[PDB]
Amino acid sequence: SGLSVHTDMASVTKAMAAPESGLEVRDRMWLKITIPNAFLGSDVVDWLYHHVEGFPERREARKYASGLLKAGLIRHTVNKITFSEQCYYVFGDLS
Amino acid sequence: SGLSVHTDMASVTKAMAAPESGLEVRDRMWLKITIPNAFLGSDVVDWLYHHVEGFPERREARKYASGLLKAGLIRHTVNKITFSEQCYYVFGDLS
Amino acid sequence: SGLSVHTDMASVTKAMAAPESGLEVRDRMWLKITIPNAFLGSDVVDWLYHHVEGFPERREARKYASGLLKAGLIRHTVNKITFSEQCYYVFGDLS
Amino acid sequence: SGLSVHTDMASVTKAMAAPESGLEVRDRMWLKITIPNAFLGSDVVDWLYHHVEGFPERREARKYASGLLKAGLIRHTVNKITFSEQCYYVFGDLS
Repeated sequence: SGLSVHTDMASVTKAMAAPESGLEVRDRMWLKITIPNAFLGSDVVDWLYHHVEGFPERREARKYASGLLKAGLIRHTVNKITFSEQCYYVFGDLS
Repeated sequence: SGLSVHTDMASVTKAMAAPESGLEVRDRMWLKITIPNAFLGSDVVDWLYHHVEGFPERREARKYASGLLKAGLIRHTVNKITFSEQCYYVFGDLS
Repeated sequence: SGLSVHTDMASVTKAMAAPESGLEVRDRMWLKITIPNAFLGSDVVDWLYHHVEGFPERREARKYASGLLKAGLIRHTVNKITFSEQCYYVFGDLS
Repeated sequence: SGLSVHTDMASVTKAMAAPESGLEVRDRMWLKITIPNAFLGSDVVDWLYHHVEGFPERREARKYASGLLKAGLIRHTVNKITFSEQCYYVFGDLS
């Protein structure tokens, strides 16, 4: 019992920050952003496979989604060249 | 049915964009960022409750954590005011 | 001087990471996200002041904007409470 | 003068949201994230060009930085394969 409510706050925080303190530490985090009308890449692939005739298997639906990205019909919410099923997308200008 | 691999891409996309198309759309996104030594507010509360003497129940370790936030000993990864156990934090300057 | 294209990469990097190396390091990052139809709080205030009759000075159009935020007519792109003219917003549901 | 402080708030907001309302609208936004010890790709290239002997011009310094990324000695804060001078980075595990 070396720390208590009477120890100065700064010292308790440097204790918590030390290697092997026991504090569960992360090198990743997730942030929520409010964006109207965003969608997952996997959901797009699902929609195509179920509603567009002529895909022999789900693989070809992924290739078609990647085509939509290339053409600017859908857009990455943060700019990467590669289509990925875990990233989020929005529609392009469809006017 | 109405759409195939022969339909033009722009029209397939405008069908996917229409109301009631069945595409899962949401007003939010989740973004993964690499940030070394970040931690959940709930993991700060748990650490305090188990390593610092004099909290009669867990509620009191949450109030202490808020106090660390106010003092700048820990910092929100996106400037907010209220301490929340579901958000991610980093250490402030301790030197 | 001490480092060249013949030095091992890991050692060059540890030198760059040392205190007083001269590398510009900061406690913040800026991230660019594609989000259709977003807008600055200052541009909402300006719009209101110029298009809506009965604001004796600009301060009163800022208070009206806060009122839109409270009602959910506009939304913060990252859930905060306070209206700020330097942040970005989107439209809520209006139907 | 068709809108005023006496018009219902919802209607003023749908006015502001209409095409050609005059409201300045964005398809991009910038978010600030607090991350200890982050740095710009361009700053890294500068540091190398000025402190590591054997670069005939700044171009070769960019190629070397891209090598550090590939080797995991520096890391992207959001995961892309390409090194870019406008993105932000953090150090890898240098233990």
